[PDB]
Amino acid sequence: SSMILTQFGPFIESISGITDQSNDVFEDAAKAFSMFTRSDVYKALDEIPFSDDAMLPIPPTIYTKPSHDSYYYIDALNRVRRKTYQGPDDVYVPNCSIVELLEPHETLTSYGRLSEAIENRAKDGDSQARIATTYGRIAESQARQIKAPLEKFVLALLVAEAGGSLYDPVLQKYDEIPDLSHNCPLWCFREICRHISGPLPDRAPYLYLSAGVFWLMSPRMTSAIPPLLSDLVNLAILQQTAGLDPSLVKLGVQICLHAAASSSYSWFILKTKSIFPQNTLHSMYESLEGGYCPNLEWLEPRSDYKFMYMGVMPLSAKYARSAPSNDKKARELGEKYGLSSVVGELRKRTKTYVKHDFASVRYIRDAMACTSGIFLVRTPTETVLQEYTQSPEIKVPIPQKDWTGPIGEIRILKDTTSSIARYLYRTWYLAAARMAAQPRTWDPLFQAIMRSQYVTARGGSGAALRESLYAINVSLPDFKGLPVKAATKIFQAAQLANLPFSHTSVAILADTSMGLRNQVQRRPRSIMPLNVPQQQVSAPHTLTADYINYHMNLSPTSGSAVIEKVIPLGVYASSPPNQSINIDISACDASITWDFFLSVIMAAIHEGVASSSIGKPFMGVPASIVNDESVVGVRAARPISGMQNMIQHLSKLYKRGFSYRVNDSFSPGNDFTHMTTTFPSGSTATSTEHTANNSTMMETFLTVWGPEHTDDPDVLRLMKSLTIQRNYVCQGDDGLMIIDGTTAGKVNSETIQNDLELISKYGEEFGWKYDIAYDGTAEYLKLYFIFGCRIPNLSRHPIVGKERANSSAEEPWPAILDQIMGVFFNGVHDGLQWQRWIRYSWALCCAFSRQRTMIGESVGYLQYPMWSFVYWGLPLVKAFGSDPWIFSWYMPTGDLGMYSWISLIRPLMTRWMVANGYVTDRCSTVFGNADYRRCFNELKLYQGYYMAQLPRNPKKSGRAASREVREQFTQALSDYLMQNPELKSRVLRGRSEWEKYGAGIIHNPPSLFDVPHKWYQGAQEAAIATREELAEMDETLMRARRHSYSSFSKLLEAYLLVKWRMCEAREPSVDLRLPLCAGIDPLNSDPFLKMVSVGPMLQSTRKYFAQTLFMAKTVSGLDVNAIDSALLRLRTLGADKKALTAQLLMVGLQESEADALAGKIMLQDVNTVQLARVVNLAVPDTWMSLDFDSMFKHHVKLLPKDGRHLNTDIPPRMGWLRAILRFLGAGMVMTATGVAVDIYLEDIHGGGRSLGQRFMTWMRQEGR
RNA sequence: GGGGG
RNA sequence: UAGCCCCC
Ligand SMILES: Nc1ccn([C@@H]2O[C@H](COP(=O)(O)OP(=O)(O)OP(=O)(O)O)C[C@H]2O)c(=O)n1
Ligand SMILES: Nc1ccn([C@@H]2O[C@H](COP(=O)(O)OP(=O)(O)OP(=O)(O)O)C[C@H]2O)c(=O)n1
Ligand SMILES: Nc1ccn([C@@H]2O[C@H](COP(=O)(O)OP(=O)(O)OP(=O)(O)O)C[C@H]2O)c(=O)n1
Ligand SMILES: [Mn+2]
Ligand SMILES: [Mn+2]
Repeated sequence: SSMILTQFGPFIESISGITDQSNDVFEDAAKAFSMFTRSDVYKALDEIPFSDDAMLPIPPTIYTKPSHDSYYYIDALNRVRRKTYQGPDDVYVPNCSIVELLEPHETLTSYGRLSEAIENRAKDGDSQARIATTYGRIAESQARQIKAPLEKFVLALLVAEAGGSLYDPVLQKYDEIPDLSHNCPLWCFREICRHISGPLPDRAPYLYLSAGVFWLMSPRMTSAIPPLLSDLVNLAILQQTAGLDPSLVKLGVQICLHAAASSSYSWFILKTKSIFPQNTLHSMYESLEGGYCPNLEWLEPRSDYKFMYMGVMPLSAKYARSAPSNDKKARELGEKYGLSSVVGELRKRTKTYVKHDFASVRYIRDAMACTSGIFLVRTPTETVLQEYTQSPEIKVPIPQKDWTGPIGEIRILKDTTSSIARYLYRTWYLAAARMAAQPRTWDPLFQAIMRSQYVTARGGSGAALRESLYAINVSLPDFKGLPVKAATKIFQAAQLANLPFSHTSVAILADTSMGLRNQVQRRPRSIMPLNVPQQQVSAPHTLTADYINYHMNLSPTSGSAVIEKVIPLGVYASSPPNQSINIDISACDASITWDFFLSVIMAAIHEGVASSSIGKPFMGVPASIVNDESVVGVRAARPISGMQNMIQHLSKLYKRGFSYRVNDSFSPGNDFTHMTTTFPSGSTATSTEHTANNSTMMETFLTVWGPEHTDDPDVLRLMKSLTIQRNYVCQGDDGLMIIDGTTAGKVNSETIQNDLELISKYGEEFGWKYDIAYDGTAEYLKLYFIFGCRIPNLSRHPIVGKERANSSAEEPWPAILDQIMGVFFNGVHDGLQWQRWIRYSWALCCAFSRQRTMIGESVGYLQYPMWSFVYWGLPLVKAFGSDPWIFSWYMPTGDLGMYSWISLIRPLMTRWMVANGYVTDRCSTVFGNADYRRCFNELKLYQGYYMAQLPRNPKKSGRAASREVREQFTQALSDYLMQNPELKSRVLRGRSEWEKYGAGIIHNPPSLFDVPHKWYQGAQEAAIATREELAEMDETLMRARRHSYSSFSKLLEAYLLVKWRMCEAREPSVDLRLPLCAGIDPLNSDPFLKMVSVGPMLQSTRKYFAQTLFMAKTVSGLDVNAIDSALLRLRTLGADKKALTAQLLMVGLQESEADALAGKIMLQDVNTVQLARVVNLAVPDTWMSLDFDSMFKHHVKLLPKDGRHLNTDIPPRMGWLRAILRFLGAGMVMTATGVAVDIYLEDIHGGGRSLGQRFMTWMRQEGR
């Protein structure tokens, strides 16, 4: 460690709280990181005096592996395939030798790539050559699922840990996290690699590059080493930063060693991934003596997902695990995969926890951080053949006799059907009618928003559409000469803009291109990039599904994103007396087929939508005639609406199936079109659709089936007390059945077990295999809960991991920084040990802050000052002679955050600056007599500040665009959007109205007329950048670094005029013995103190924020937050109502709605959060898990502590100031380490009035 | 672009 | 060729 100490000495102390941070030391540390050679990191690793406890037997078979050749074969269709041995799952990358297939690299003679000879033979068509190429390309792919070379993360860890234990400012003692000599993962990493390199001078087992992966030419290297090493590094970092129990961590290493010792690392990982969760989380408290859990009340209406904390629920034996024991299956699993030693140890330790508390949840969390974090990989061919093959077993089909004769592509489900489909059909029919009945549905704007949803910069099987169209002699415009990417639905929209639906209808049946996605702890999933006409025609399906979800059930719309996964719901559901069943449906997409679901859904919508859609087109789709054969004998023609025409065309596609075009670039010669009946993922209907069926069937079970299939009084009573509107929350195929508890305790476990078994049997009737789980735990949207405590899963957030489905190279340097910041933010949300995490993050950041640049032998270097990271959100450890660790990771981002940390030490800074020569006679309002301008330019604080705000990726705008084709394109886009003259007429009105009442007040008027331009830009910025555009990006960053400044942004200079007084610590908002988030306990002072004093966010963040906008949606391309900001700004700038009415007309509203919302906005008392947007202030993401609403309202006093001040008084017409002022106070409170404190407005330099004018100038100048 | 179903 | 839905 002397190697590390010498090279990063001063920097190490700067990030350990011992010495101040300085850009000079930081940049040198950066240069040192870049000058360190890979092999040096290993040499550094050798310098570590590892303890015996950090060692464990390493399997010799991890090095000696068979040839890959017996693991593959050519199938009947000539595709290269993986040959199974351990089951139908054994389709991943096998653990084999690989050096025999490599050619030494010219220069790195010890490293090699796949023999060019072998690929050439493979390309010629040689079976053996193809097999070898496939293996080589997929093994390479497996090794690319990381963000950057492992050595960088390791070096970072060495540098960070060289600082020793950290002194907690709050607890006033050093932490007791074992040093690296006790880190088993690192030891293994060094040994495994050393053993591989053997006598070779090169210590790296492989090199992650841009030109591709290269393997160390050693007979001991295996295709399984990259994944193994990647798991070890994560575990190594986590043991030091999450303060994980070392003994547990070793268990995680053993599993990984076993995975590398097996015949397939990924496969083995997939089969054993439940070990830690099953033997801890799902086995906790078989016995229970005490502890406390939350006591929440679910407010009304439950749909708001709003809860209120009511105290603590004392625990006792009464609440011990009552759910069935998983011991047997868990042990069988361990025995089957050679891990019974691990399962047994976990089972034993889990039993020792008889109290539910911080210690016990941290144990679970720790255990669950040890699961491999690799993104499983297998060839595309394998994913497609495993996911689009299995078909649902409909044990009780809809009788053929129950369908009427056809009505085009659909058949009505006779109302005399005794089938359970009866209910599924009624729900979709009902919702279809109500949806189509809504007036908004027939508003040109609404239909523009819908037509604009799928017009995006992402793909849409562009090539297949062009050819399915060529098949009927219809050639689309090619716009020869435009600098935009052609494979975008945006390009598609422009091509189709001026063609009648009848000419593009065939495209609805065009093939579907391949799209893949790798996941952690899961298998790769195939994706279907539907084309514009396919997405268009899917509208009715999507809208009806949305209507069901918004009006008929209890569901959360989104994908996930911590807190957006409604944390509050899990706390409630998992807290005794309450209990929850974690319902999930396997093979969801493959279970939604025409045989039972789609034929019914298509029918119900087609019919229920009839009367209100009659005699009318929809979203560009015309009405038409179709053959009618409903009645027997009677055969006529039937007029249907455009909406019906859509269902008509969509039904034709759902019936036939999807032609998936598979071009497997990892498997030479594996080109085939696979037909499948599995439901599309890339469809706008997918998510909402599955959510709707989920609740609909659960409703039917609880209302009909269940009751009719049992006479058991308790079960009948239990089911009767459950409602899909009050007790069942779902999204897609995930479900959470919440059984509220009584004073008599919780509902009988045996009665619950009966209900579940019936649900299970119930789904077999229509092809659904319910994955039900009753284990005393709550699991929803990959969020884990036990006894009201959230258990972060560190396993799913691989520090070094990064999904990479395609072969394309990683984005140019700059890009990596956003990823590193994301790694930091995940740690904040996962609750790692704040100091250890912050210090490590500074090391990591520093190690990626420098890049070598080229301009033609013009070898320079791009360096980001430490200050850029602060701007991005990374808190300072110690600066300007301040105490160490005074800054919390809840410090805001950007200007708000800069304001916060600077205000907390304004005086320290001023004093430091003067005592170091930065003095002047001019007395600064913020920094007194400190020559701040000279200081900030020299320290690179201004530089870093501005560099952080520059594009971290090449720009394509400015590419020579031949004006004529450029106008044709944007015209096509315009016609697509402005199809309906009514809409256009609306915007033109807003326009001339704007010139009279709004023009001049603000300069950011959002307008539908901009969309075509924003769409063009999007298609542009989607294309591959050139090396020139790259240089241009660097030059920009480098010019900002050279330039010298005299101030911060106009908004930051304005906030700095405001001063506060931090006062009394707040009282606890929740009980301090209450486990809310594992890892967030008295051992993690700042996070814990913030959680306790500020309080947890007990409402859904989606619901909360939906109340901070006047309009929820708008045409894709415009920014809802932008529209909201313009309206409020106009109001704040004294604009007349007619001006807001004009703004609203320009974004598509009818004059009546426009005038109404405008008049409504004028007289409204706007909330803190919504109002703060007038100046671009947003609630920080890191704050989302806390009760920031309460902080703004009751703990940021705008009235000075000692009464009113002339400067602090808020002018009559400037009440909007209070919202901005609330954010600034909150900033300082949240940025200060420790307990949330009450803060009092102390001063505003030039007074409130002048502050307001200052903000009003910023407002009216945006976009000039 | 980032983090997540 | 590389989809859809969400927090900044
Ligand atoms: N990028 C993504 C990720 C997920 N999904 C959707 O999420 C839904 C279900 O999620 P999973 O549980 O992850 O998919 P399953 O096929 O059901 O996996 P298996 O039963 O193992 O869980 C269906 C799928 O289309 C999606 O459209 N796009
Ligand atoms: N002032 C410097 C010089 C080099 N590098 C880093 O070095 C790496 C590759 O170049 P080297 O071959 O390692 O640089 P050398 O200067 O030739 O090595 P040193 O003096 O020991 O010889 C990439 C580049 O960013 C750097 O960050 N800053
Ligand atoms: N913004 C960037 C990114 C990369 N390059 C050029 O790309 C070439 C090699 O790519 P890298 O592998 O990304 O650069 P290295 O210095 O070899 O190391 P890495 O980015 O970790 O620093 C050399 C470098 O000048 C550049 O000029 N400007
Ligand atoms: Mn599922
Ligand atoms: Mn699921």
